[PDB]
Amino acid sequence: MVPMDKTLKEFGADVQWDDYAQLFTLIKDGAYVKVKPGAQTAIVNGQPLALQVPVVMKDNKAWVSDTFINDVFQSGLDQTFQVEKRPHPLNALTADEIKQAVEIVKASADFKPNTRFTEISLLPPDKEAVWAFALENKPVDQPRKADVIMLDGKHIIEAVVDLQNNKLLSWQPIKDAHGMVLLDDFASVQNIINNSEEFAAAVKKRGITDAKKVITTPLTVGYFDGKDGLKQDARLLKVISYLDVGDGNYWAHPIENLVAVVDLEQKKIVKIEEGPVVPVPMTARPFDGRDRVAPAVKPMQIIEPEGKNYTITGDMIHWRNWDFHLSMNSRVGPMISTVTYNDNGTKRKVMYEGSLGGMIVPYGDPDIGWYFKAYLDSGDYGMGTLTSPIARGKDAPSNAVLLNETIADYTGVPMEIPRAIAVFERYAGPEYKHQEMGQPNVSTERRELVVRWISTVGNYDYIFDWIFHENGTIGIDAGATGIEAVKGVKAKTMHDETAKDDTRYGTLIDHNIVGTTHQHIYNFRLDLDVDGENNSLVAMDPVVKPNTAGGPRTSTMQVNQYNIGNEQDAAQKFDPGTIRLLSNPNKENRMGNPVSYQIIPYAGGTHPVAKGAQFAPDEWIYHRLSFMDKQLWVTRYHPGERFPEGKYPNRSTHDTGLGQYSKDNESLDNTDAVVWMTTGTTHVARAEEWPIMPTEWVHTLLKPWNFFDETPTLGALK
Amino acid sequence: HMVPMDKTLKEFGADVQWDDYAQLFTLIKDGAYVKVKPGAQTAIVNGQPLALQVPVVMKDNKAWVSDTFINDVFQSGLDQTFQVEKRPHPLNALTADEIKQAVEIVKASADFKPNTRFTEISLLPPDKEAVWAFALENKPVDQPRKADVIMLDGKHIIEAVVDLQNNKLLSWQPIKDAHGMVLLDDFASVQNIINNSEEFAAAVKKRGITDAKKVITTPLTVGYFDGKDGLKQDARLLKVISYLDVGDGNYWAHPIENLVAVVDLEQKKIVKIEEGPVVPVPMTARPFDGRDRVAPAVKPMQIIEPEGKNYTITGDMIHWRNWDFHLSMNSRVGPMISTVTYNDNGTKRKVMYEGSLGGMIVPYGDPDIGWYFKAYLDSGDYGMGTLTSPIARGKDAPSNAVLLNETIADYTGVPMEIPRAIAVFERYAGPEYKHQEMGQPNVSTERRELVVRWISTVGNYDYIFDWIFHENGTIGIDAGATGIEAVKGVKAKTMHDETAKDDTRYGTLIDHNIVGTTHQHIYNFRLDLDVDGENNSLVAMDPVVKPNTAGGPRTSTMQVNQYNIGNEQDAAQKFDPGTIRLLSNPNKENRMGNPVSYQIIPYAGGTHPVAKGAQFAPDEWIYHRLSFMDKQLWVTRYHPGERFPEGKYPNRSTHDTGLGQYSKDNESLDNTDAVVWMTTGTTHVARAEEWPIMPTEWVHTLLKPWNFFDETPTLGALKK
Ligand SMILES: O=CCc1ccccc1
Ligand SMILES: O=CCc1ccccc1
Ligand SMILES: [NH3+]CCc1ccccc1
Ligand SMILES: [Ca+2]
Ligand SMILES: [Ca+2]
Ligand SMILES: [Ca+2]
Ligand SMILES: [Ca+2]
Ligand SMILES: [Cu+2]
Ligand SMILES: [Cu+2]
Repeated sequence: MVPMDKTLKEFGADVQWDDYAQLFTLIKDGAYVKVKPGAQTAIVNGQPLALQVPVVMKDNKAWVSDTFINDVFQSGLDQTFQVEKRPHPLNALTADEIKQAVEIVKASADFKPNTRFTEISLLPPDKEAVWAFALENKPVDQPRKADVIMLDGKHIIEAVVDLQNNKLLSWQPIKDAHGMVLLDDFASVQNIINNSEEFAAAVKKRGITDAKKVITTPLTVGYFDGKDGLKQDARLLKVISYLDVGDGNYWAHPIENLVAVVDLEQKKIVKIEEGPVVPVPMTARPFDGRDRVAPAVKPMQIIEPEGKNYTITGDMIHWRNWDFHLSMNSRVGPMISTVTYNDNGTKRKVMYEGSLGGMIVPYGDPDIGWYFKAYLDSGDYGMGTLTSPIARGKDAPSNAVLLNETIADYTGVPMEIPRAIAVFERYAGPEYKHQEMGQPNVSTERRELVVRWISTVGNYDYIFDWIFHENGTIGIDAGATGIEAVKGVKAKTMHDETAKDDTRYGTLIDHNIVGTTHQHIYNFRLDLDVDGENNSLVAMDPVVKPNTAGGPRTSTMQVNQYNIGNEQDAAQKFDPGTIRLLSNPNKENRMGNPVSYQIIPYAGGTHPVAKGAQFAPDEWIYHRLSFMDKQLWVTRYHPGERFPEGKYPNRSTHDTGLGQYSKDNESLDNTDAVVWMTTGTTHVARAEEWPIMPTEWVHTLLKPWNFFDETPTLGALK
Repeated sequence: HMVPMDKTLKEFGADVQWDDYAQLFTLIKDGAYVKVKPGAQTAIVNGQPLALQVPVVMKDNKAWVSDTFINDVFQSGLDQTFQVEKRPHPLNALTADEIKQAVEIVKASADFKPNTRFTEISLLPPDKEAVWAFALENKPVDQPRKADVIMLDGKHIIEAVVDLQNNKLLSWQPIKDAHGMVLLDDFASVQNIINNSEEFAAAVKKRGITDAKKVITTPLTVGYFDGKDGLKQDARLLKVISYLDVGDGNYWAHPIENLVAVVDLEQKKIVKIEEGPVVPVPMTARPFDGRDRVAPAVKPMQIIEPEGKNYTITGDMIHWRNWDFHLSMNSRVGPMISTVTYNDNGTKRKVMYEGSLGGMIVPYGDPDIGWYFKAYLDSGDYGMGTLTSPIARGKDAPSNAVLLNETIADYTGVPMEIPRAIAVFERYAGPEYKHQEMGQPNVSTERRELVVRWISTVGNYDYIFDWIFHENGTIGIDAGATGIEAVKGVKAKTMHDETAKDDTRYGTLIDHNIVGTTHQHIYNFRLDLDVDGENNSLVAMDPVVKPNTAGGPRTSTMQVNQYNIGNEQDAAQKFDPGTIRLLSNPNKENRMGNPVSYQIIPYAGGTHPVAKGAQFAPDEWIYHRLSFMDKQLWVTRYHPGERFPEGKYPNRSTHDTGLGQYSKDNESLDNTDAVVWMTTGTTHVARAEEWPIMPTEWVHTLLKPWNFFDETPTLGALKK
């Protein structure tokens, strides 16, 4: 025997004891168990299970078999997870493949000693073959291959390896490309600053008595055509510092106007920029509750005693009429693939691949410590790598299923991220309703399947939800929380002398602290295949036109419809008052309308909206990142175009992302299109967001438009 | 004696769950979460033991309970959700008795008439200051309980005021040129007049209908057209749009297009019949109740609170965490949220004195005879409070909701109790905040929102309104729309038919011979916010990109243009979601010296395309009569008599007697009592996914505290 509570909690299961019913309720992900002390059977998701050894009470402490967890949880009565006998072609590289790929490039004579790995991912099989596997069970007759991007010092080398045949296919150095920031670069920066006599001197000057309490942050320096005095060939990082005061929150203690420039290869500071000295805000501002007592709250549980409505086979998720594949990438995180909607027996294509494209958090302060601050969290730091394990019951509801995902770290060693993604179903008000006067009411509840992922890069914590509605709609929400990057200022209140100058580029949220204004810009890459590969982009602008039919009305509500045939015209601002459809000119619904999906880049948000990039068109960040200034983009499908900010955005000199992908202005008529949605916010801070910011959300939507012939949720006809 | 447990508990409205393994019943009803085992001496109510007079008895697999079981258990007191109000709140809606008292008082007047109906019998609002003194200082309102009694004498409106405290009439004032709203009996009146109309039966017959008894009519207001509609302004009229009953339970899918009868109510006769081209009635059965559908298997999902709720309902007042507010029901606009305060570490701070739906409009864009006049002001012309749709437990609201009953007066002055009129429920809404510092213990707290939901159905539309109190001080207000669309009968079956192009010029072909005529949904909310006091000022904050003048590589910087909006005229405006608009209190600042304020966001998102304004040329009468349709933000000086965006008597109104009127004198909005009005709409272009029934579509608005607090509002009580 072994202690229950002790064993079960080590297993991660939740244990509830009801003294009135003499019943134990055990819960973990998809398993919902009920067992009574002394009973010869138990219940798993509503199904009876015979027990070898009943649960026994010993001194008011329950005890169970050392084989209990296995017999009960691995019984088979929990059908949430099913075995995958035939591995899906888009499955992420396994630990063995990650290690095989690293062995292949290490065997090459060109592999240098301290080489690191910026990314080790699956090389995308051809789209057609993948769809054939998902729709026809047809085997992908092409060897699994992996892209292996290496960083040798500061040099990028792209290699391709054949995993099935275990051989190196190509090794290509990438000229003038800088590598993203890697984990070890964080320590270097701190250690380099620590051993800097000059930096220590510069710090002493600014009031810091003990330099060993100085916390550094590794920041990309961008590109300024030399105006920032930085060598374009040197792998650099700028260091903004803070003072650790023991409140567990060094972000509340900026050392303003002090910027160090570090050369990662020479391993030393190559420039110290000093501005006006500003006393360091010292007041303790912890955010972890160490100085708080939470109010008592009555318990709330969301339960599915019979198990979940979804099934997870390997990485394939099935739920209602939806079927899709969920995989992980170290750079962009979750990838939703081969998405189909089972329309009354027939699976129709919706989206081949969808995922975060890229994002950026640029600032609007010109001072020495802020002008270069423009963060590309996924591109320059790797959001998948920095995935934050979900806090069960808090980051996601209590009826959620938490998945572990595996990627490779910067040294090429497999890394398993526990609770990397959350999958959960939720009530979302009534699906539809009609209370005809004096008649029996008609209502059905709405259910949404949410896939949630949280990544934390430095001070921002980002939340992404991929929401599947029963009626065919797909939502993509992005939430932002965490700690704001603040500027140290002399003003304590708005009544102080410097208050006006101190708050020119941001709100005074605390004494001597200003939350510098900035933007949050998310871009989503959506390779939609509306009921097929070949589609077209159609615009429908609701307009007011003069009445020509006669009668009292002087005007009417009509629609201005027209096709958008090329990439340049597809790159546009989005009017939430207009309609934009990706149609399939080859298929129609029962009424003769082209089956389509309505694209809505902006469906709402809790922070002010970013209409475009808050930068003059002559700013370098603006020139480098075109995707910031347009909410909608549509390009021709290409396997190597997956990032809005380009493949190598670190200190880039020009737009290699969506600016490059659409440069050509190719035809978008009846062909394989890829939609990119850009949605952002302009963040002007307030006191309510300090020391920690309450989650703010933005919403996007993809709605079926005449894709079906009627309300998709009425159900199948008898 | 005893009675069957299931049958009885269902009748009672409780969810009954039987667990065969545990030999345990789980009973849920509002704030009561009960557990009882057959043959047990006690039951459990919200985690507390209750001794039963008669234990549950199991007989031949059937449970039986005492005829007192329901009262003993559900009214035991172990469910503390509801508490008795010891001192009646001054804003409490009129009781059944008061309603009856007010009616007896006006019937005591020598002028009262037999056919006299009541459009609205509602509490006459005490002075704002006294009510606030009661809510904050607990000072008694020594002003007499009065009630407004708006009557309809034939077609004439009469406003009377009765003194309930002294049982006496205070005033009786006729209102000239004012038309009364549509009343319940007008519906029956119209259907009856059409049935007795020899001509209409003839008009219908020639349009392919054989049995005129299967014709369903609908009462629509005619609006105002300076006479172009050839309708006498003085008469009380209504236009009739007809449908054929095919037996599928959905007559809306069987329009009799191009046939409109004008009915004169007091005259009880059809005074005009407009006829257009004959169009075959779409006949195909299109039921929406599932009679012809297969019921897909779905596993159970329950949201439970086994120890009771975190909120308390004393009388009509709701207490939840830091929030305190009063909730009442009005027959015209529905739910009214009053005296809303937020407890800031012991001190109750004012937020909103009174908030509610202002009014709404759903105007169409088709010029033809059966549509050109169609523009519904559901609350104003129909009374949404009166047409409240009882909440369907577990479907219209989550299983962990508490359902409230509300009482109003019907058109004959008789007390009316609406069951499950409003739903109150707490809900998980993701993490309140979160920060995972690398290599450190994670920090997260869950977010909880208290939702107050009301649903009203007027004809074919079903509208849902949620008042969302976030624990961090934010207040959300969402509007959801669902129901059945008003379609136009056309000849085309597909877009390939010859008439398709012309048939779809004003709407999408969503079904064979059926077009979903384009239209808008324009909601307006009257929010009398008193940000930490009555005297406030409206402030604008426009984020802007300005040239860099501080040196360095940057050519531009992100700054803010801040200015005050000193008058009502300048406050009436379009809303750019890229800017910031605040209702500040120039007399109070937070710890950093900033004016305590609330950010007003009329547009925070939606699932349908957003209505940028009224889809009408500036020379249309509806546009003229109803100016609130074109601006998303309005701010006026507080006035107890100004409560509707469309005006107090919108039925056939000739000019704007609402927000156009309330702001016509362009008064000062500097450091005075302000009233915020948010207008938010959608332009609805139909699609097949919305027929035969439309999936709920939503629009979101938001009110966020801006420097109202000194730090993250949910950090918790300071330990030192
Ligand atoms: O998120 C922005 C860049 C960054 C990375 C790591 C620590 C602090 C800041
Ligand atoms: O809801 C708007 C006007 C109406 C009322 C009753 C039936 C149909 C339409
Ligand atoms: N060749 C696939 C990678 C691999 C390596 C070792 C064991 C299993 C799988
Ligand atoms: Ca595509
Ligand atoms: Ca291209
Ligand atoms: Ca005024
Ligand atoms: Ca006010
Ligand atoms: Cu921000
Ligand atoms: Cu509509």
